[PDB]
Amino acid sequence: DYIVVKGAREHNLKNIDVKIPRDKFVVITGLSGSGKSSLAFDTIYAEGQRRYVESLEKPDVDYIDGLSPAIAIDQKTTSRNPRSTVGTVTEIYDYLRLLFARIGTPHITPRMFSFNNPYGACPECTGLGSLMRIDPDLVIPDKKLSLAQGAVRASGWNIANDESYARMYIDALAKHYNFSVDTPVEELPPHILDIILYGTNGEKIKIEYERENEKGTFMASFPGIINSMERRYKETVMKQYYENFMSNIPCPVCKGARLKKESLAVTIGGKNIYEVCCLSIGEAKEFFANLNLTERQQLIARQILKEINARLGFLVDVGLDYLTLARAAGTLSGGEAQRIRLATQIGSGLMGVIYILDEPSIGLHQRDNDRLLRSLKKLRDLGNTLLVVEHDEDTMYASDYIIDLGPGAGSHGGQIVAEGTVEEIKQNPNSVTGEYLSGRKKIEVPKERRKPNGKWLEIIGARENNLKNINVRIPLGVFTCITGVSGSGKSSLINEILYKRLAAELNRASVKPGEHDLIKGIEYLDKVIDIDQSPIGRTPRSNPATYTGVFDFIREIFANTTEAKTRGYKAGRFSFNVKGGRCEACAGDGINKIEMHFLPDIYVPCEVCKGKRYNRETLEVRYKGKNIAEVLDMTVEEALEFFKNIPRIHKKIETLYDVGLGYIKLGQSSTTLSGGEAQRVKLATELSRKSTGKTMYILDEPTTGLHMADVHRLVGILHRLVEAGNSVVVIEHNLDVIKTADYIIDLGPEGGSGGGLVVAEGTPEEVAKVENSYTGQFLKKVL
Amino acid sequence: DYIVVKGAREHNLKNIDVKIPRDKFVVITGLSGSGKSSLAFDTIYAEGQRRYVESLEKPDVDYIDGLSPAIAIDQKTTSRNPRSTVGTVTEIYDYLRLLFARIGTPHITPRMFSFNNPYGACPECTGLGSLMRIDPDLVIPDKKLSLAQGAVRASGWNIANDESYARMYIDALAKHYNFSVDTPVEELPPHILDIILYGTNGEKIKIEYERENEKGTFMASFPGIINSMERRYKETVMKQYYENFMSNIPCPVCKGARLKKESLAVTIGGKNIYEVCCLSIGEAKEFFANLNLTERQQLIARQILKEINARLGFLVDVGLDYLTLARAAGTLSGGEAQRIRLATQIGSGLMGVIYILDEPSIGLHQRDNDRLLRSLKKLRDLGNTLLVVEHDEDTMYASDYIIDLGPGAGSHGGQIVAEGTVEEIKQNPNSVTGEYLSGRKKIEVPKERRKPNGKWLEIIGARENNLKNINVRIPLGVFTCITGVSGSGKSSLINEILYKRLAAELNRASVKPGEHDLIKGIEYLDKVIDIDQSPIGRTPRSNPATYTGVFDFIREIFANTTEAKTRGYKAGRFSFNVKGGRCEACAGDGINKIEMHFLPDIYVPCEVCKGKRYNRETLEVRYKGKNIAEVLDMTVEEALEFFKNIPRIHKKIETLYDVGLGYIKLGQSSTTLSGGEAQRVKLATELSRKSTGKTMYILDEPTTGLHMADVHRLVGILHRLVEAGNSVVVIEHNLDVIKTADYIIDLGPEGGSGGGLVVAEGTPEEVAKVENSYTGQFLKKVL
DNA sequence: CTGTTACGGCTCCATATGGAGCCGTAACAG
DNA sequence: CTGTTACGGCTCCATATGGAGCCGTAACAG
Ligand SMILES: Nc1ncnc2c1ncn2[C@@H]1O[C@H](COP(=O)(O)OP(=O)(O)O)[C@@H](O)[C@H]1O
Ligand SMILES: Nc1ncnc2c1ncn2[C@@H]1O[C@H](COP(=O)(O)OP(=O)(O)O)[C@@H](O)[C@H]1O
Ligand SMILES: [Zn+2]
Ligand SMILES: [Zn+2]
Ligand SMILES: [Zn+2]
Ligand SMILES: [Zn+2]
Repeated sequence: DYIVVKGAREHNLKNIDVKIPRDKFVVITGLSGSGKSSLAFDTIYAEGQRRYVESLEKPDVDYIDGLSPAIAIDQKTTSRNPRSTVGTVTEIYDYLRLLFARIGTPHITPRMFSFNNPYGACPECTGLGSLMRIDPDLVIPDKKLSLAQGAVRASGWNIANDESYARMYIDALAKHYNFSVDTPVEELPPHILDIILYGTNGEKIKIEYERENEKGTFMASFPGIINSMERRYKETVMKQYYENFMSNIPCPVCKGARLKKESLAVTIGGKNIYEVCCLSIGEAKEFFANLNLTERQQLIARQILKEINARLGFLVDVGLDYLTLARAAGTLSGGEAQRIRLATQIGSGLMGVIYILDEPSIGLHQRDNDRLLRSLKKLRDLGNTLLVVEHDEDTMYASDYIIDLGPGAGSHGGQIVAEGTVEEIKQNPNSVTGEYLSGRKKIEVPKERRKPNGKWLEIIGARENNLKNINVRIPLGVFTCITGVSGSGKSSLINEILYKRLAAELNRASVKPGEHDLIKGIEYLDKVIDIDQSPIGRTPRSNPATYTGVFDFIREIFANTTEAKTRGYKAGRFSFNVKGGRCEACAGDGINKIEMHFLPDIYVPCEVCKGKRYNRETLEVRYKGKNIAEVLDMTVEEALEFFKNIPRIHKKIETLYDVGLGYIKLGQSSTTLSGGEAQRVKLATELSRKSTGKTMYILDEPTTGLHMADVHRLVGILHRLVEAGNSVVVIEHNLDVIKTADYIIDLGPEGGSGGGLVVAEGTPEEVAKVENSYTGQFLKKVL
Repeated sequence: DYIVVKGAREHNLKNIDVKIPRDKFVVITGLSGSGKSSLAFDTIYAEGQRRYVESLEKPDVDYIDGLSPAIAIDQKTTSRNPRSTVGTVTEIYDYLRLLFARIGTPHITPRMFSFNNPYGACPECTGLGSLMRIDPDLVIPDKKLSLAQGAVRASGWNIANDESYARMYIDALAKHYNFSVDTPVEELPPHILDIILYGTNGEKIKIEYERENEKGTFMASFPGIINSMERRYKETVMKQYYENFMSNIPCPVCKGARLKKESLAVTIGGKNIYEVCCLSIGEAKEFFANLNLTERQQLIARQILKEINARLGFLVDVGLDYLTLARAAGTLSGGEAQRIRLATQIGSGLMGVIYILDEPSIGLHQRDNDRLLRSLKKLRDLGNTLLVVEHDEDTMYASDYIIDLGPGAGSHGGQIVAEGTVEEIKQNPNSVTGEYLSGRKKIEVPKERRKPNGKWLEIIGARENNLKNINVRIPLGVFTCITGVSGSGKSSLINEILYKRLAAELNRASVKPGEHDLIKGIEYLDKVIDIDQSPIGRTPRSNPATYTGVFDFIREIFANTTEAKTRGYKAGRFSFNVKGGRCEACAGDGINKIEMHFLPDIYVPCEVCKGKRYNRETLEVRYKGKNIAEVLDMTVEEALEFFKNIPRIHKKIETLYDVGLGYIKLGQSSTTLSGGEAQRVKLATELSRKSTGKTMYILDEPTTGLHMADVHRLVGILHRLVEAGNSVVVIEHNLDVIKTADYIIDLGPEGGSGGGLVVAEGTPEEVAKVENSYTGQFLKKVL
């Protein structure tokens, strides 16, 4: 009953040997990058998944005894398909179909109650429920411009180059229809434009092909630009491009129900399937509980009503008390999707599986922790084991086994520091997490807080989603934290309104604004910058030294040496993305590709350059006994001491060290960077830039996957940034960040359609005095 | 701790409700087609696999509580890839690589010891170990024939039709090389033929394209027939066609080792990696056990030697004591692959998984049951549960829970007859399996056995595989059973030699014969027929009524009625594969195809014909109150009484009923037929045909997935077939079939390279008197 | 009448070019 | 000297026709 793992050396683990107990609550804690995520995901989950899949990416581990099939729950989601909804994912729609087939009355089979089968799906919308076609205005935004000027901006239909296939198709269509490309689009007859857009509907046409050395003709049909784009979207970066020219509208016949008339006719207690499926989860549970039926109906529907009640109770106990069963699963955030999946797993009944979670209490107010922990304990008691990777102080007190990694990060960290229960790690003298739990070092509350300087941002007519037509004022030049219960609409109010409008007004961005009437004070904000968890770059030619800009200065320093001047090199010669200095064998990528007869291409280190990404001639030049490869393979901590003489590089290196990246090296590929490292890199880049006093910064849950020490360091960095003159607005839930803020805006008083208004606004002391605010009560308790 | 399933209605189950205990040995027993396989595979395994996959084909079941992820072990295998071998599948090659890297001495990393990575794979053969190219003789078997006559018989390169693309390519090549297609291939210059076969190696050539209404020219390169075929095979029915023209040969450099010279240089105790990997499993285990090393080597290699010893012990305990670790996994039978997978799962250490097996004791002699049961019990004790579907009398006595289905088959069967331990089902009066276990009805041994009629089949120079140059004599006109321990070479001796040579001599088949010198007495066998478990047909237009030939007679009977003569129909008008009588809406298929926007095509019953596969005009004709659809939807049991008047149909229907197919209906699609039903259909078809007295029948394990009653019925059918004059040779392991045979040939005395000679031959009484024969000892015990 | 041989018709399965994002470089302004 | 703006070069990701097996049918022989 022990998951014994011996000889674990994946990534930066120093040959650890742990003994995780089975069927007990085990939490893994460590600093950002200490290896807490590697030990779980790269080793244990990978080994379990491989063991199961090979029966029905081997980790670098000697042997693991006692493993079980594992399921990973992470805050990742994709577009998936419009067919899948919340009701389908939660596996409640099937039971609803069974209930409607068994007890529904005409106004009776479970085959026509679903939109996934031809029996009941609406023929007009094919069961999707929203005809997503291509808007003619989006296809040709500039009707005044002629065809030669590039009226058709859609990909795959550009006639800019006469040698392109699209140009040949356009010429063939013009020949068939007796038209001229140079003629203006508006001046062209509407019939010709309609025929070009919608194609010939299979009509036979003559097409002439002209090439550099080949001439001929062939007979075929013209699908049309719109039809070809629709076919490409149906057969499908590309998805986003297709959606950019597509406008979503409800089906004219079914009115978004995505069901046939006969299926919608059957109703239970005066409400059809769509009425039940398009309400709040709490309201639906209340309606189901109060439902009354005859003795025979109760006897024949008990086995379905019990399951429906249990699943709805679990879903509302997880924390989602505002969702709608008809909501499309594509438009779900990471936290909502993760909690939906956790509820589905708790309700399915799977037994004997290792569950590996990724910070379950993400994007969730502190008032719901007492119920999320109960749900997790019920899941554990179902007959499973948990590998919850949690940092919140409220999670450790309700666990059984605590495994703390460290003691540092990167190269320093990786070894198991201390294990045991909460008390043992609390009394352990050499544990950072235990030290913070004991209260030896705590985030001290500020004494004096900044006051607004008379400049305010005004929001008028905020009515997007569930906003109840509220007006808010955000002070400028003072740290601002926007709190609120789950589903209150704060995330919408920020992202879909304020950031979008500011980007449109300042950066000339092209995004759809929110349902906001007017915004006052825009002229006082020179620039707006959004910091997210997305990686800095996807190509291998991007490193935390190139992004920060220190690489250009270091290249200039290398080129200013005596040897470089003697050999007549260039400032940019020592770069791995230009021709002349990089190793020509691998073209500067640093990894060669070898293809086998029946295997995918396997990447191996380059033999000529030995993985240094540079030629021998470039490495010949030495600066203070170090070459370009040695510098690129040196960590920031050593670089701080190495370049103390030159202040231009020293300032940026010190900024990067102060952000908290003193364990990675300047040559790490951007692919290997995680979300936290990317956020820290972006923060360092923003800090390095000169302060203009009119900068707006927006952070969306900055404490995602950060330990308490990382939270303290980020609080210090944010306060230092705010002291420079710029103002930053942060959507936060952690009480540590909230208690050190300057101005707090609270949105409530409940989630979903119940809330959406402003409850309290002002200093934290003022908010703590309001009885009708959970955030105020918690702030009073902390203070 | 109960896998409770309620409301199971998949296939032909009559709403059963069972309670399978957890972590205990559970065996499912029933007649062939009673639903024992459905309840396991279609319901429980499908539900478990779906539940697990949806977390990282919904069964028609209400709800299942307590399920766990399930792994299905079945006697199915594919070509897979040449990379995978027995050593790779068993997951021993990785530990061997680790051992060689850690303790191997030069004559040291685990990266160059594998052929799956560029570090150690042989560059010449790309790590495959056998250069499988296209033989020039196979490409052009008839060099005398000209190009126009069809010299190139390879698919995708035929020039029979001048309008084909291959013909255009051939014409372009002839124009470029100044050659004539009409010229004989032999008379053509060798250089031109070599250039055509191997392509132009990227050389630019001129190609002229001529079509019905399009004329032009283009510049490209000719890949060549051989290169195109090789590329198609690499990028890949099709596999068999590609392998037909490909001859496997060992790599000239590595001599089949598939490793680099440096990797092969390292040796342990005078033997390199290939020497250890190319020996018997028992010999390898003995060599590893006797290996000696220093104290430090023992300390650093204990963790690998222990695992290697344990895995080899498990593999030899399963029953495979003759395999070679270097054997390619493609050339493995169903039983060997299933037992390899079972050994791998027993050794991996997976815990908390439902294991669903498919007759583990398949193709295994009765002497290894006492060890196979021990291995299965060890797997169960590892912390799992088992759903072994077994029929052998030696398996029930070592089980914990017995679930018996029935009481009949098809429509009659499906309900749970009796459950409990072995004693309770034995004392149950209404259980067929319990009745046979108690001994109420048993297969009585014959009193007098047939003697050879002086005609014998002579095998001279049998040396294929492990055969030790033996000569055997098979009597003609008497039932012959070929027994032998696992791996003795009986399967090779039969399939790869006798059947192949007989087919080549009589049916003019084109297969590679075995290593046989000469065969005497071939002229005494007029026809040879092989009966296998393959389905009768794959297309939906094939039924157990069309294959037997009764459908033609029934169509003639329908056309001979008064109404058919009045309306002037045809004899073949009432068929679902011709134009005129079938429902034109679905073109006689009976299922319409509906395609959605983002879903695969979903098959639904045809609306016009309502699933009857016929038009209204055809159904208007009524014969004795029954139409063609009613007849096609009528079971054989009713058809026996219905057509008692006409003897032409009655004979075939009675034969089909006597075979044991009195539960399926004449309209069942061949896709839904299983292996046992296909074998029974083939037996009925062979029995219906007239007896010529010179027919040879070969059966390969006919008792696969048959209950004891089915075994008795098949024994009776085989004896009736033999009494007609024809002789049948059966490879059997079950003692029930063996004890009722007439002539027995025993091959031993061990498996693999140890055996291959003939031990005993003659009547079962004579064989039972030989001390050096396990089959003889078991026959003595039974008798 | 029944079996065999050959042929016709049917269904199923198999086989390079443009856009987005980033890094480097020249020019300009405070 | 430092920040900003515009442009060039590089890498990654996206989009019908023939052969095999079976069923039906005409012709022929015992
Ligand atoms: N695509 C959508 N369609 C309809 N309603 C939506 C959509 N997206 C969000 N909403 C509604 O807007 C609200 C936004 O809440 P949100 O700000 O995401 O809460 P939190 O800040 O806790 O994540 C939700 O209650 C949801 O009901
Ligand atoms: N492709 C092959 N290459 C080398 N040896 C083979 C191959 N196929 C079979 N053999 C050998 O021929 C023997 C045939 O055994 P077989 O009679 O099939 O076993 P069983 O009696 O269990 O059916 C095996 O011992 C095997 O070692
Ligand atoms: Zn519709
Ligand atoms: Zn290189
Ligand atoms: Zn080789
Ligand atoms: Zn039809």
